[PDB]
Amino acid sequence: VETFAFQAEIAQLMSLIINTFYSNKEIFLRELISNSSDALDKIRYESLTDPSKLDSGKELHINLIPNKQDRTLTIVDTGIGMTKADLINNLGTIAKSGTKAFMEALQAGADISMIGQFGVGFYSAYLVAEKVTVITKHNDDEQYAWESSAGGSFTVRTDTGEPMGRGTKVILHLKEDQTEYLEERRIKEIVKKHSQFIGYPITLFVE
Ligand SMILES: Oc1cc(O)c(-c2ccnn2-c2ccccc2Cl)cc1CCc1ccccn1
Repeated sequence: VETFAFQAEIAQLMSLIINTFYSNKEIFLRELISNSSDALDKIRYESLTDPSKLDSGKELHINLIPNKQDRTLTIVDTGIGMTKADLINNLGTIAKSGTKAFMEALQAGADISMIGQFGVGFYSAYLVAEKVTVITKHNDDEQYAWESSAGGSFTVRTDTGEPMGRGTKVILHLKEDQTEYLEERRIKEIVKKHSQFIGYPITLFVE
């Protein structure tokens, strides 16, 4: 297991998301589904010129998996996935500029719901989760697990769990008072409200 420090700006963003009083928490789901849709667009585009890029799985979809026993909500996609360099370097490099622009917009009067317009929508997961585990597999790299409970650090390890083929799985270890996001009617409501026109099948699993 390797432990990394978040850049000061991203740690500041995470503390802002965790500490700010903001009731409209449900937008986290739209942000994660939007990320999945973008990663699926990327592999679809690449497969147009190289069909072998789909040897790791032809199906392009998103699954929403609630688990009341584990108190987790998992967002699974079969998108392009992320390499180790994405998890350690590339996400952070992109997030620094996005965070700065988002911070400036917030001071000017914008609200947390607009986070996605700054390319840092993933961190809205901390509105509802105490810990987030991200399992990912890119065609050019091994399967990895990124994890953070915030507090200024994240970990990266090789994942020896069930191999996924290709894509990204975001596991939200929900806060005790945010279990409404495990309810079927609540998730259906949020998907219909914010993610009605996503160009990939969204399957909401039942418990
Ligand atoms: O929820 C996700 C789902 C995904 O499929 C992917 C993904 C795979 C390949 N590209 N891509 C992508 C899609 C849209 C926007 C950015 C990206 Cl990198 C990424 C994230 C969030 C990743 C994340 C983890 C920790 C800290 C910050 N960010």
